[PDB]
Amino acid sequence: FAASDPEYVDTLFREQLLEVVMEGRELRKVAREASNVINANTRVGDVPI
Amino acid sequence: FAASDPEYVDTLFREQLLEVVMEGRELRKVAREASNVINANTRVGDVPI
Ligand SMILES: [Mg+2]
Ligand SMILES: [Mg+2]
Repeated sequence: FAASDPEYVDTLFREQLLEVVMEGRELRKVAREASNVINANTRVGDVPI
Repeated sequence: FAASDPEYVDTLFREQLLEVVMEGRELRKVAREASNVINANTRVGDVPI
């Protein structure tokens, strides 16, 4: 009509894109504190009971 | 196939045994506290009442 943003929104500037990317859902990670951790030397093995 | 651990599990290494053997259920030990204990001088004896 006059020059206005809604008309020229891709022609005379680009929309701002915020430089920070916003995180998704973050799961609770507890196994390493909540159990005994065996760093095994082999992929298969046994523990004596 | 091409050399993979699931075909040579007892051919090119042994499976790990964990050196820690792991306990069965332990029962609750209380009788020596929960009772008057007589260290007897004889196998058979009497307490007077
Ligand atoms: Mg086994
Ligand atoms: Mg008697």
